[PDB]
Amino acid sequence: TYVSLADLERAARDVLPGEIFDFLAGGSGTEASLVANRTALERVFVIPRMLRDLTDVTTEIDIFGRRAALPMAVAPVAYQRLFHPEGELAVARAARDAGVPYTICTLSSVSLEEIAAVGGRPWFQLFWLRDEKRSLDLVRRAEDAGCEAIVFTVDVPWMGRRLRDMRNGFALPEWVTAANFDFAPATWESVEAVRAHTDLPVVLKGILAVEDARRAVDAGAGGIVVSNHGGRQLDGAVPGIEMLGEIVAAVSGGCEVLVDGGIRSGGDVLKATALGASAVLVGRPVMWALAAAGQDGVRQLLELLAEEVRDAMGLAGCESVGAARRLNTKLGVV
Amino acid sequence: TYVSLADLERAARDVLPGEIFDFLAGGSGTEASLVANRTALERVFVIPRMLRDLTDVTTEIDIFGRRAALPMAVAPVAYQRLFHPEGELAVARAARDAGVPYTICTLSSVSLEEIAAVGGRPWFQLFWLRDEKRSLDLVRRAEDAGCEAIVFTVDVPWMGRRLRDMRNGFALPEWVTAANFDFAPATWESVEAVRAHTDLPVVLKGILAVEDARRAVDAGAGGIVVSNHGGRQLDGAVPGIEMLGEIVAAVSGGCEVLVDGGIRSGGDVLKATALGASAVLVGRPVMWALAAAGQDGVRQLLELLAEEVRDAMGLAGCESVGAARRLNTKLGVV
Amino acid sequence: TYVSLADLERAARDVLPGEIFDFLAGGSGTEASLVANRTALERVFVIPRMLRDLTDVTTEIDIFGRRAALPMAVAPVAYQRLFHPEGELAVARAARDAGVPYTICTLSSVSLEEIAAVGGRPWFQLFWLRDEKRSLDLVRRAEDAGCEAIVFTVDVPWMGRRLRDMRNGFALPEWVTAANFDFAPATWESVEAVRAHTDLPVVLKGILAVEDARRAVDAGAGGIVVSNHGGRQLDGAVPGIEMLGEIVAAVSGGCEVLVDGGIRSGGDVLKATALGASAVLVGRPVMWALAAAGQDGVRQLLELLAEEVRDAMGLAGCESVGAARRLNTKLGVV
Amino acid sequence: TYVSLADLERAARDVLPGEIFDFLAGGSGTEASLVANRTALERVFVIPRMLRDLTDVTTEIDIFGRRAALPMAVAPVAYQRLFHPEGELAVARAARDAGVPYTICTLSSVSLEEIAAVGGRPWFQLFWLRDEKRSLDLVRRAEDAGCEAIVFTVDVPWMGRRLRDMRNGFALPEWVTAANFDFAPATWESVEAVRAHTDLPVVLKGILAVEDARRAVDAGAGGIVVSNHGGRQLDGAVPGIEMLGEIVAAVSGGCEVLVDGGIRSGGDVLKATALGASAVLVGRPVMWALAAAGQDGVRQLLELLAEEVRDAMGLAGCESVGAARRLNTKLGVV
Ligand SMILES: Cc1cc2nc3c(=O)[nH]c(=O)nc-3n(C[C@H](O)[C@H](O)[C@H](O)COP(=O)(O)O)c2cc1C
Ligand SMILES: Cc1cc2nc3c(=O)[nH]c(=O)nc-3n(C[C@H](O)[C@H](O)[C@H](O)COP(=O)(O)O)c2cc1C
Ligand SMILES: Cc1cc2nc3c(=O)[nH]c(=O)nc-3n(C[C@H](O)[C@H](O)[C@H](O)COP(=O)(O)O)c2cc1C
Ligand SMILES: Cc1cc2nc3c(=O)[nH]c(=O)nc-3n(C[C@H](O)[C@H](O)[C@H](O)COP(=O)(O)O)c2cc1C
Ligand SMILES: O=C(O)C(=O)c1ccccc1
Ligand SMILES: O=C(O)C(=O)c1ccccc1
Ligand SMILES: O=C(O)C(=O)c1ccccc1
Ligand SMILES: O=C(O)C(=O)c1ccccc1
Ligand SMILES: O=C(O)C(=O)c1ccccc1
Ligand SMILES: O=C(O)C(=O)c1ccccc1
Ligand SMILES: O=C(O)C(=O)c1ccccc1
Ligand SMILES: O=C(O)C(=O)c1ccccc1
Repeated sequence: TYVSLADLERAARDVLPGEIFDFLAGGSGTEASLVANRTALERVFVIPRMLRDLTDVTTEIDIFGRRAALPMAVAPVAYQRLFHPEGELAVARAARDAGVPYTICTLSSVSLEEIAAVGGRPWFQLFWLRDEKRSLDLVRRAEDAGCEAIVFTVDVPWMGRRLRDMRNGFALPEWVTAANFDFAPATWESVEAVRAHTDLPVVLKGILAVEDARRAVDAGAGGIVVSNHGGRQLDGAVPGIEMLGEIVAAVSGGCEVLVDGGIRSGGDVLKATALGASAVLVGRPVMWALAAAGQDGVRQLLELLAEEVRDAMGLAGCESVGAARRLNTKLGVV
Repeated sequence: TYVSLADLERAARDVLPGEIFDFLAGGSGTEASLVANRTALERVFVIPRMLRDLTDVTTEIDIFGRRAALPMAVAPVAYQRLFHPEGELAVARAARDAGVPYTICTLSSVSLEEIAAVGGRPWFQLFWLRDEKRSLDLVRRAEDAGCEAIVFTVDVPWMGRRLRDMRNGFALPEWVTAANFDFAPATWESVEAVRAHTDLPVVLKGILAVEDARRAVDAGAGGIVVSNHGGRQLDGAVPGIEMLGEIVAAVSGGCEVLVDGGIRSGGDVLKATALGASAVLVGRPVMWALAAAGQDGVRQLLELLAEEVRDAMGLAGCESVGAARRLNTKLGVV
Repeated sequence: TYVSLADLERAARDVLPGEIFDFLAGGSGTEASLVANRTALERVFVIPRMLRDLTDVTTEIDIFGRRAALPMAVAPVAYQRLFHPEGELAVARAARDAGVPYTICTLSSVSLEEIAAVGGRPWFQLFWLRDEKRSLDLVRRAEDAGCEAIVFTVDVPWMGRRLRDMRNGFALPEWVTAANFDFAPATWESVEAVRAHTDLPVVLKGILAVEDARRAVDAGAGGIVVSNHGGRQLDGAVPGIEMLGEIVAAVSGGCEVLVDGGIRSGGDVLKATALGASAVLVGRPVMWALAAAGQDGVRQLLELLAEEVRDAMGLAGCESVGAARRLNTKLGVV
Repeated sequence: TYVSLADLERAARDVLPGEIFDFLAGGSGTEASLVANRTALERVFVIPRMLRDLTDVTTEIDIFGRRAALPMAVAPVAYQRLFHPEGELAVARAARDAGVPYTICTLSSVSLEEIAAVGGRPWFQLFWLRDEKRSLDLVRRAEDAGCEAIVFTVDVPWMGRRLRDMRNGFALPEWVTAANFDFAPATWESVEAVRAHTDLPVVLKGILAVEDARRAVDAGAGGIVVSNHGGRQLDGAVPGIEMLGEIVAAVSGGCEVLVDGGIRSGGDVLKATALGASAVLVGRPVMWALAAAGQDGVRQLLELLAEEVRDAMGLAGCESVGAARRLNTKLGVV
């Protein structure tokens, strides 16, 4: 029995080898951006509304042509077999059963076709490959397998400096591989190549500048994820939650605006929604649940988040996620 | 001998079973809103006035047609027999003797008629029941028993997620019951039903949004309590003290504006007054005093608060609570 | 050898009985205003100027018709025999020798005439007595003894709630008495009575509201001390340093504007000057020095402060205190 | 193997005598300005750009007529033989090999001619001497030896009060001397004398006021270093990083604007650049590396900083330092 996401972190910390826990937990550099993701959420307070009709409270949203049970998707996290032997299959099954989109990674430890076969209308996260032709072939594989959106990660020209991994001498165990294989930096030209190659919605993950959000809309993106990559890329990058309101105003409904980084409760989902997010991604907590108890762990996490989201929405007077987006917020201290 | 409200918390902590102390102390979720109630008060500084006539300093106010000895009432707190065998009767007797209004709860552990028989011109807190007819019958009981105001709690469509209570497996002992009995979410329609059923002032407790405060006035409320329910309802709800000034400006004398959450001294009462509150509610400290020493404990607490309020008002140059409302404040750090 | 004021606090803490140290160190209530005096100074940063002529750096000021060696006076502190057997005489001698004004207290433990006989052109602090006639007789005594200013304390209608003193059961030892004797709250009428009774400058100590500063000028005050009484009066009163800039702007050279509360270095004196203060008062540190080493201790403290003030002024490009008043500041964090 | 600058501080702390470590680490007074240099950087967050061309990322700049490999120079630090027997020669050799300017000190423990003979196009830091003639002779020596800029330190009319050094009784060992010899306060007249005596760019180090930055341009300075001297001069001086943006706007390209104080990573270099700095100086970390491992230590530090700067720039979408200067920032908390 878990009553908060923090219960799952404690359980994952028990079970995982230290170096693997550090791979999961860590950020780049001094971990300033990692810590700031939490600090930034903790400073946001919601102004709830009272006395509204709550006879049909629903946490559902429509996004990228699909109904989702919550305004949430599982974030792309590479190499999930590091955390449990069933890896991506356990997580994708739990996500499917919960009605939550699952993001299949370019660096998945089980092939994208196997994970897509689980069902649940999955998304696919793209890292740009050595050339256009191979990148587009990977997009086409994902589309052929029934993925419903391409989440193009745009904040990784290369991987950040993860000092925990350097100090630990961390490397993949021989039994964990990039199962989609037997990279070069993305540009706006890469985005255009992807957009022309698929009719699936293209979602740019890792946008923080307002003008990059605008340009994403102009480039034909169906969504963006406002994100500092969980503090794993540029150390000192602003948290996504701190740019979200400005970005939502700037795109002016031109694309879906998601956010990630440090979402650890249904209350945090509500804060994100109140700042204007269409939905959130959740990364580390899903992996804690996977490490702790496999598929059943992830199921319990998603059930817990669903109850927390419903609870927060109703206490704030919101019968729908749209209503939650119209909530006001106030910044506080600590 | 107690010289601060904090002396009473230490005494209550000694005597109470852990699970009962946690029921009393706790908040919802991560307890962010619970902590913020204190943080928010600690950031407020008063700009005192000097050299004013203090020859007849009075802490009295007129509210809901009654003189009160202090700008304070005892907050509604369910199930007071959890804290002392005399429960609500001990607290109501001490409040009566101090000239402070006592709020009788829907979930009182002694019947509202018994508590009202104590005297002291009590108020009645309403939770909306399964239907209109039963809710209105409860209002009529309170009115028939001589209650002078209906404090309609509007922030509890359901009870929040209290993780201390979940972790402790807390439940009422068999010897504590809801003595008014042998609930459904409130709406603005419920408010209207209550307003039409009684000539008593209706006070909406748990308002945080400015437009909800305005709407409360438009709905015929005689007062509101600006409140996040002591951090026990929405985790991440703004503290009432942070919304109070804006709300006072918006209602523009159209109803009484009370505040609660974290009031722990006469100095805090002064801060609330200087931000525009008509009066405060005090919850947890009253229960600490009850746990520590029964009726006499509550008497000592109210005597201590009375002396602190008088002290703070005079040091700030205020011969009346009205003068205290005209004090200016300045936000500081930590 | 002491190299900071903090060295003196450690020495005083060694020697003094605990209850006496607490009488000296403590504030009212939760000590929020006591702590805030320090916090507020620590948030202020100076923008120093470079490359100015420093060939005749002087820390002198003219104030209330007298040259002072530093922009500083010893604050009124009652009952100095609590800290050392020579009490006020030791402090007044050291102040005289340093060229710093000494404020003789109404509640001095040596008679005001004895302390004035030390020399050094002293000031006299007044508490308003039971009636006008006795109050004015005390003012006349001070004037007859050669005091040069009347520092009328206006923030003590009564003494604040000092919880350390209550918890310790603190009372004066039989060997410490109010030597000026064998009180009622001051008002603006009291100020006028004093102003009409003496041609000495009347200085109102304990002003925090801007309109009280204006009114002080209109009332014929020669100065004010912007002060929360070292956090010993209203708990939650804003620090003087936080009101100082606004007050200086409002009085627009109409009277001298001093500040006190938490001045613990020459750097802090510079901050106060840069915010517009004419001079500061220093309280607790003078008593630490007295406790630690009597007259010689106070001499060493004043020599240390003189060197720190000279150092700070020159490093900031200021050849005079007037130049220091023209420095700009910037608020920072922690 | 060092993966952060903090690894080098730990190593230096191991090896150095305590009093020498304190000479290096310490600041003046309470060390408020020392701590604030770090706090101020930690509050700055970068808004990175995505999807830009990074096929030729370069960290090079042109400054004072020379290409530098990074937007960084080694700060002037007196008496480097305190930290390692090779002192300035070890540091200058490593700087030369890394393509980073090295600032030769007036108070170098090896003669300026010997250090200049190392090569690498060095700068020379000037303290104003007892008269104009001797000061100008020192400038001429530096110029004759091939120094390329005169870094005139303008924040040291005298040295600040370093309480660690006072408490330790610190003095130079007999084997460390001011090798350029067998001082008076600088003014704007001194600056003019230097400017007329050399065609080398004159760089004023220790500017914090906006009008001093303007005046520096008007005086013919080729650059300024916005700096509080690592918190070693005025205790309470604003950090340079907090004045940098305002100063950059005010000089409006009229001179190079460098900053120092607390730069401890390539991420911090990026923050400085994004606030408008042309380049940074790095002081203490270079000495940590020197203490830890001599010339090879300094080489490793500069290689580490080069990799961190390249990493941060690319992750932020900047192919050049000019692009980094066009990044936006956002202030956060803690
Ligand atoms: C171990 C780990 C691996 C990750 N791998 C990827 C990846 O392959 N692609 C990607 O776009 N994001 C990746 N992310 C970033 C997440 O998608 C997400 O942005 C971040 O974890 C969200 O923050 P949260 O973990 O605080 O919920 C990874 C994060 C972690 C912790
Ligand atoms: C144990 C407990 C029970 C409570 N029960 C009720 C209730 O039945 N109805 C209600 O409107 N508020 C209830 N409250 C909220 C209080 O009325 C009040 O809003 C809150 O406690 C004020 O904060 P304070 O405790 O910080 O003074 C309760 C609070 C506590 C701590
Ligand atoms: C032990 C003690 C006694 C004091 N007595 C008096 C007094 O008799 N009259 C008065 O105007 N202020 C009195 N003060 C206040 C000081 O004059 C001054 O406002 C305060 O101490 C300044 O702060 P500092 O102690 O932080 O320097 C007293 C302060 C202390 C600590
Ligand atoms: C031990 C030490 C000696 C210094 N000596 C000088 C000096 O002789 N001349 C000068 O202009 N600055 C001097 N500085 C200041 C540095 O040039 C620089 O402004 C400061 O150290 C930059 O901060 P950082 O150490 O945080 O990188 C010295 C600093 C230290 C720590
Ligand atoms: O994307 C990531 O943050 C990440 O940690 C990673 C590192 C190496 C391979 C794949 C993902
Ligand atoms: O940093 C890298 O080289 C790396 O492994 C990578 C991973 C994913 C996308 C781009 C680069
Ligand atoms: O109102 C409350 O906060 C509360 O704690 C409660 C919980 C259960 C029943 C009654 C009150
Ligand atoms: O959460 C509940 O179901 C509950 O017990 C309750 C209590 C008071 C009012 C409304 C609901
Ligand atoms: O003025 C004071 O703060 C003070 O502490 C005091 C208390 C009693 C008598 C005199 C002064
Ligand atoms: O609080 C008091 O009664 C008190 O002792 C006093 C002391 C000085 C001035 C006014 C009152
Ligand atoms: O410039 C300095 O900060 C410094 O520490 C110093 C002190 C004495 C001599 C030379 C430099
Ligand atoms: O403070 C001093 O006297 C000192 O040593 C010095 C050092 C360098 C420049 C100016 C003064």
